[PDB]
Order: sequence, then C-alpha cells, then structure tokens
Amino acid sequence: QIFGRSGSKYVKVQDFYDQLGKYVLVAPGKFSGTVAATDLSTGWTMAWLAAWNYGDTCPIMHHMAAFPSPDPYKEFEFVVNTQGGKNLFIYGVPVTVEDPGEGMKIYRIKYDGTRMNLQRDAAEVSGLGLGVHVTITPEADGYAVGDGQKDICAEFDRETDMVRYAWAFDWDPNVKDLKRAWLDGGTMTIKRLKPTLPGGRYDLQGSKGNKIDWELVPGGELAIEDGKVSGDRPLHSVANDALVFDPRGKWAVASMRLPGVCVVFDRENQVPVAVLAGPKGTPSQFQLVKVDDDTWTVDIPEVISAGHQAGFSPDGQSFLFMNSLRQNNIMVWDSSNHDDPTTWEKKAVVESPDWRGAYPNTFHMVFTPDAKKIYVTMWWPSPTPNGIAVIDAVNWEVLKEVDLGPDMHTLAITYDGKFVVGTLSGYQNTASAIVVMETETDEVLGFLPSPMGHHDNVIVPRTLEDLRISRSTTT
Amino acid sequence: IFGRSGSKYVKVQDFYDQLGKYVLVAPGKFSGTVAATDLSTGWTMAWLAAWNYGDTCPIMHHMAAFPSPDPYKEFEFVVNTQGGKNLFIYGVPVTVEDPGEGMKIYRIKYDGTRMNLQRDAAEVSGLGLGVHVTITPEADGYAVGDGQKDICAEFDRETDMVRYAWAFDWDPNVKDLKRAWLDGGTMTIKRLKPTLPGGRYDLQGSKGNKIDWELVPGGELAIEDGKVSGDRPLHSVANDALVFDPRGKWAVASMRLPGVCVVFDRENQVPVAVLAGPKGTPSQFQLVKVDDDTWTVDIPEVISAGHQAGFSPDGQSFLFMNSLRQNNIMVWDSSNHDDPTTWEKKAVVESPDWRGAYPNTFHMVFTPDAKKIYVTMWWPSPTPNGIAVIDAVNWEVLKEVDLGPDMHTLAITYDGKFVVGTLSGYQNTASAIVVMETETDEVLGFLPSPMGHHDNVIVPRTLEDLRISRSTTT
Ligand SMILES: [Cu+2]
Ligand SMILES: [Cu+2]
Ligand SMILES: [Cu+2]
Ligand SMILES: [Cu+2]
Repeated sequence: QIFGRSGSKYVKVQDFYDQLGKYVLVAPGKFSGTVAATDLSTGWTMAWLAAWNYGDTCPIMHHMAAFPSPDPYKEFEFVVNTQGGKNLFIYGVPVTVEDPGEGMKIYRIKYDGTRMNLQRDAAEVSGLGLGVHVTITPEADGYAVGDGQKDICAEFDRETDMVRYAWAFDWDPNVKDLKRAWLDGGTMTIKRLKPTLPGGRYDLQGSKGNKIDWELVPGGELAIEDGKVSGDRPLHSVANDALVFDPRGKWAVASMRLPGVCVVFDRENQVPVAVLAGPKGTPSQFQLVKVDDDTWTVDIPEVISAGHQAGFSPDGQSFLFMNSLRQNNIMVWDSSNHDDPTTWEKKAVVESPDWRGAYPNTFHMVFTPDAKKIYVTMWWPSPTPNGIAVIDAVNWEVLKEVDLGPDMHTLAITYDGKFVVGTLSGYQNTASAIVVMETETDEVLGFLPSPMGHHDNVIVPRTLEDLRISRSTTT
Repeated sequence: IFGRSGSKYVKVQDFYDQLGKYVLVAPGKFSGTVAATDLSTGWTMAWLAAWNYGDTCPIMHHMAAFPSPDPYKEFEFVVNTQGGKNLFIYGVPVTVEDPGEGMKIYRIKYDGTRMNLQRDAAEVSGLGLGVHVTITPEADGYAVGDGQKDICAEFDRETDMVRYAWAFDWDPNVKDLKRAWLDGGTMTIKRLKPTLPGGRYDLQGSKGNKIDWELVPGGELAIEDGKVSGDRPLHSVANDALVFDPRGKWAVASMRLPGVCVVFDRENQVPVAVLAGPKGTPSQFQLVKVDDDTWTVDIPEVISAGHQAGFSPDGQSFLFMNSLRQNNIMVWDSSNHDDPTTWEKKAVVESPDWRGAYPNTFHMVFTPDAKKIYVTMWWPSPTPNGIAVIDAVNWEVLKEVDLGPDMHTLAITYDGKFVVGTLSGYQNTASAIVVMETETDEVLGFLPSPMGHHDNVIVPRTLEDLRISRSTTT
C-alpha cells in the first residue's frame, strides 16, 4: 500500500479499477462531437476521436454498438451514427450554427490497439443515412440502424455496409388533426424500401426522407401533437426508434414510438410476421394484413400510449416494450416460441405507483447474463434526479430505485454480470458522469468523470454470447 | 457506513473524499471541448464544445481561472485557441480544407450549472493570441502570449482591453535558418500600439503570424532545418508566456528561440531586464533603450533554447528551463523586488537522464511553501513520459515517476496535498487525469479524460491560491 508518516494509508483509485475486471467501455458524446473508449481496469481513456477533425460540420455523435472482439485491447470495430439539422437546436445550448450539416452519418470506426481509425461513412457507401439506434446482429455479421425522422430501419452487411433490407413505415391517422392523430387510431403501412440508385444504393443521405425536423425527445409525442414539431409530414410520423435482434437469430423487432407497437420481421425472408401491441389493455397483437409483395398494413383502433424501449432477454424467452408518458410501465411477452412470433403472448406488466406521473421514462435497460435481473433507467427533465430501477425479471417486480443526478441515459453490464456501467449526460450543458453499480446487492459504487453528452454506451464484448446483454438485444 | 455487502466492494467515492472540495478545469486541444470536474465526487460539472458556437478550428489551448470564493457556485476563466496549420501537426489524419484561423480568446463563466460563453476577447480587443494564458496576481486582468506572432499582452478583466502589448523581433547575425540562433543576433522589444477605432488592434486570427504553427517541443530544430513554413521565420523568437511575480509589479515574458526572459515593469510599461537562459552565460544580458517605445538586447550566441518559466510562490526564485541543447533548470535569486537588474543566477538543477532534447520539462508547479516543485517530463511516442519532483531548497531532483504517453500540465490542490495533471495521447491515443499525493510523492492512479489537454488548473479561492496556479508558472 501507500502509507502516510502517521501509518494511515492513502486510497489508490487503482484499487477501485482492480475489482472491475478487464473491460473496455465506449461511449459517444452527443454535442461534445467526440467518441471515447475507456479501460475500466486502469481509468485511462484508451483513445478518443473528434469528428470535427474529419470535416464533420454537425458531429452530434449519437448511438453506437461494438462488434465482439477476442481481445478488445488489441482491436475492436464499432458503429456510431450522428444527427444533424434542427437536432442541433433542441437542447439547452444556445448554439449559433444556424445552418448546420445534415448528419445521419453512420461511421465505421476501428480501434487498433492504439488509436481510433475512422474507416468510412456507411451512409455514403449505402446511400442510407439513419440517426437513431445502432445495434449489432446476433451473428456479428452486421448491424442495424433505426430513424424516427424518416421512419426507416435497416440491417446492413458488416463487410460491405450494404443494406440487406430496409423497411419504411408510414402513418394514416383516423383523424388528421395533430392533436388526435394518434389517440384516435389509424393505420400504419410497412413498405419494403428498394435502392433507387446505381450500385444498389439509396438516395436517403442526410435529411432526405425526413418527415419531421428532429427526433422526438422523451414525452415529445405531446409536442408533435401540439404542433411544436416542424417538418413536411408530421401526421405521417410513427417515430421508429430501433431494430433490436432476437438473440436466437432469425427475428428482428422494429419499435415504433408514436403508434405504440413493435413489428417482428423475418430477417432471412425479409417480410414482417407480427405486430405486438404496447399499451396495457390491448391484445397481445394487432392484425398484420398483406397488401402486395412489398406492402403490409396494420390498423390500430386507438393509441392508448406511446412506447419506446424494446428488447429481448439474453435467452430469447421474453420480449419487453416500455409504455411511456401516458402509461409508464414494462409490457412483457412470452417469446419462447422461436418458430412462430404470431404465437407470442403477453404474460406480465411491470408497474409501479411511482410511475403515476408523465415521468419517469424508462428508456434503456440491460439484463444480467442469467436473465434474472434487469437494470432500467429512470429519466426526468431537469431538475428531478434521474436514476436506475432494478427489476426482478423472474417475478416481474421492481426490486429497488436509486437516485443519481441529472439526465440518465444508457446502461451496459460487465459480461460476467458483476457491474452495471451507465452514463449521465447533463442535458448537454450540465453535470455528466459514468456511474458504476454492483449487481450483487445493488449498491452504487460511485462516479467517474465523462465530459460528454452520451446517448449510448457499450462494453466491448468478447463473444457472440456476450452480445446477448450488449447493444444487440436491447437499447 | 456499510451496506449489505459490508466491505466487499471498493467505493470510488472513498478516493474522492480524501482529495477535498477542489474543481479541476481543462481544455481539450483537438477534442474541441473544455471541462470542469469535481474532484470530490468524480462528476464532470459542465463541459462546452466550441463547434456549437461556430468555431471552425476549435483547438482549445491554454487557460487560467480567476479566483472565486466558491467555485461550486460560480467561477470565471479564460481559454484561447489555435488554428490554421496547427491543425496538421499531430498524428490525426485530418480532412479539413480551409480550417478556421483560431487565436480566439474566449471568456467563459460557470454559473453553478453550466458553462456560458461570454465573448471572444480577441474580437473585443482586436488582438488574437494562441499560446499561454495567465491571470494577474491581483486577479483584475489576465495575459496571453503567442509564438507565431511573437506578441504578449496583459488585458483588463472588465473591459477585455489591452493594458499593454509587447512585440519581439529577431535580428540574426547569420541569415541562415541553420545558424540564425546558434550564431546569435539582436532581439527587439517594441511597444505594440493599436491601429483601429476605439484603440483596437488589427491582429485577430492569423494576422501577425511569422510562422504557420507554434513550435513543437524540440521544434526549434525543425525551424532551423526550414521545415517550418511561414513568411518570416528568420525573425522568430517564439514568445511562450507572460508570467507574473506574485509580489506584483513585474511580469516576465519567456522567449523560446533566443533563450531569454524579459522582465517588464507592468504599471510603467517598460522592460527592465533580460535574463540569460543557458548555463555558461552571465546572469543577464544588457538592456539597450533606443527610444521611448523600443529596446534591444544583444545575444552573441544562443547556447540553448529555453521554455518553462516562472516564479516560486513567495517570489524568491525565478526559473527558466533550458530545453533543447542543454536540459536543466536555470534558477535566479529574485528576492530583490525593487530592482530586477540585480537578479543573479543561483543554481542549475541537473539530471543524468536529462540530455537534449528529451525529456522536455515544459510545465511545472510548486508546493505552497515553495519547498518542492513538480515538473513534467515529455517525450515523443513511444517513450514513457512522467513527472520529476524537485527539491526547491537544495535545487536537486528528488524523484522521477513514469506514467504514460504525452504528459502535459500539472496543477496542485491549494492545501499542498495532491498534484493533478493531464496526459493527452498525442491527440490520438491514451489520455487521462493523474493524481499524485505530495507527502510521499506516489501516484494514486488515473481518472478518465477523453481530451487532449495542453493545460489544466484547479480553480483558486483567494489571491494567495493564485501563486501556485496559472499566474506564476505555466
Ligand atoms: Cu430509443
Ligand atoms: Cu439522443
Ligand atoms: Cu509553454
Ligand atoms: Cu498545445
């Protein structure tokens, strides 16, 4: 140890890192314009990258996901997207760039044991730019991006960065009044999106395709209803969030925020197979109707609540969709039947008197490796302290809530199940940190500095199995 | 005291509890950001990204913080930037054509929640300067130096207007970049007066530049080999900083290339002494007054470039590192506050591992009782950079610790207990905050810092604190 003259020992922070293991945390920084990998075994930032260095004129570094690497310390690859345009104006920061870049870039970056290397922009390769959740396929042979301004999600080939398939979603509201457009129901169309360009390419880079000028914020479903969200076709919006993956392969689920549904897709045969109904009180599913070989519809009598967070248990047994704002809860499906998602039926709802209000919103989660516990974020607007709720995933009950500080975002877990590692991001202008909480008795062990506005974080997985509790099955 | 797991798990909050209630602030160089960090909780308190404010080459560079009675409620600070071809000088494969010109001097106020960009004092005064930033010992102003333009100036805190500016020019004996300094020359020290309405300078951005980028450590060899582009490289002296004597009255401008520091009378606006850097030269060179606005000093040969420069917190010693051809710490007796002409060379700190070149000792900080100094040791990749502990009574190296790549600045908590510095991955690799306890001079470890920091401070509370902050040394 290190002793004073008094024989009292100094605290070495290295002692704190010793216990965490050999794990590499990565996180983008939103308005900071940077992305950073951290060695949780030493406290060092291993390498960071500033997209402005590459001529990016709106480097709002947004979602990300890391491919497994046998040894992350020697190398790993990862995907990180950006947003642009009026997403720049939506936080508490008096930005002065009135005409910023359009974003929707999808960067491929490789850490090489020393530095980050920006490989290319896959949105340029494919011509498809998408700016919300990034996930890796369970096979680690590609990745997926959702976007809630264009309402397009797509799975991409890891090697080529070419779109394997893309789905576009559209809203036909029963009542063409923004106030009632979702409440009073409507019909959502699912359309196969095909390349319109030479070389198998799309012509949907940057803001091409945008229905609204920014991604809705938490509870922003109120704001688009209230006419506060500008764009060409807000009545047509469904706010696609993510395409998450069944860890057993075959199925991918696209979350649609405004109509409160998730669409299960056959990855191989590239068709939709089921629509899951979010709000408590609705059946397990809504009816999928084929119109033609490229087009399907689903009618929703009414939208009781918006939904947001979506994903699978590591064993593929359960599927989860969070209702948010008008109901705050966790809706749970039995997805044990890997053969037929039309059989998936609701089996539980995690609820709490504490979720009475319009907040908190439960918009990120991570499961323990053994699928018995979930850690779920609790977000509020300033100044309410944000935190984590620990969920019993066997009985479907809230074990515990802890307060942390402002603007809680994502949660990752060391692959041995021992430590949850999360990010708080200051609403882009105030306090921000990495938080560490041990999963045995669920005690917060403290904070590490992180001067970034993280809307995502991952721990680099070693294996296909690690990926089941990484940015692949949940967001 | 304990939860359910008893003492099973290490809480990082213990680590911070011993550090006390101090706020670390640092700029991020290529990160384009600047950040304040609470050493008592491990939170970043606030961060600011200059690209948000239309900055197109946001190389956030040096900074200094004004004292505040409670830095957790509010504090003010000054951070400048670099631009043009300073963008192209590190390992990053940048793809920016027509980068911003930089040399902005941002005023930023932390208001207990957020950072607020107040203005660019370079736009206010018309004078942009891209190297060291310091606070006056009275905290009523600040100063900035520049080694591309060879200008330094002290500014009023309220108005952001120049109180005085100095321009420095080299007349080399031999008109050959190879010999322009080895073979000596005359350096001119000239009052710099404004040209524009309202007493404004016409020197923003890259206006005034002799060379296209600030000299890297050991980079005086690059300018000699004429691998530094620019209009007037033979005229370069590479001013580094303007530091302050904590007792007041005097400020000292460090000149890298001709190996000297110039002492200036602040209030009367005259240079009063030239301190000669290399071991082997006299205590001073002779100051010659040509008219009320112009002085010259002759330097037969330049034995070595110098860099770090500063005062002990009581003002008793003044130091200038030799840092190219010699590698040592040159020390002067500056106890005579009345007259800088009397200041005499009193010691040279030497070490067997200091040959050249590297390590480059370009930052330092003292303990509050002036008994010890902490000195960076910089090397290019892949040599381990680290810290040197200096005995400031006997003038010898106590200890050297290895840390990691690319060591930059060092600050100290104001009770004397913890040195906090930054390492910066040459802007593309590993970076961190380092904490070292001063009692036995041992490294407590590192904290994450995804930034390229070329500066960092602990926000001072009082004028006394400022003596060991970014005021007396760099
Ligand atoms: Cu989301
Ligand atoms: Cu976001
Ligand atoms: Cu310097
Ligand atoms: Cu620098």
